[PDB]
Amino acid sequence: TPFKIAMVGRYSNEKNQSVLIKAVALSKYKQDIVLLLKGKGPDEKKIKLLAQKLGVKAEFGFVNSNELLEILKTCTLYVHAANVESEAIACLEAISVGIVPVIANSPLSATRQFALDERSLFEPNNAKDLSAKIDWWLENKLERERMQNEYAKSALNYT
Repeated sequence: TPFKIAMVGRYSNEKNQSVLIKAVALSKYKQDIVLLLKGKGPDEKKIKLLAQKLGVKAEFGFVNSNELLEILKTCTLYVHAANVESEAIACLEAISVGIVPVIANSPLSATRQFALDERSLFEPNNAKDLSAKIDWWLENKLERERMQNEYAKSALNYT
């Protein structure tokens, strides 16, 4: 599978892994995407089953601060789907190493500040919008690579 897309964080209603699972189910490139949904929490079984039901490729399990770096090495995109108002440690670490994010434009969520432009934002819970945003990045390797470097620079500034 060529495109790995990560979301790291608690499996919870607040983090909304489900919108990302549905976005991949809706993607023009569904077959070419694997979601790396890393964490622990009350929704673990629900989202495992959702990915199976929808035919979405996903890899679960938990990662500590060290192991996340290894995973990010391999990622094509990072998605922070959270509505509330959530820790975004992994999102900041993703952009720091030069991975383009797509982040929920939650007006309560401070994480949306990391987006450099609208191509890296999606409307909260809007699975079709997230799907379109992901597909655009997958279609645009050259611009994705350019933006990776812009993200690494912006992340440094934030830290």
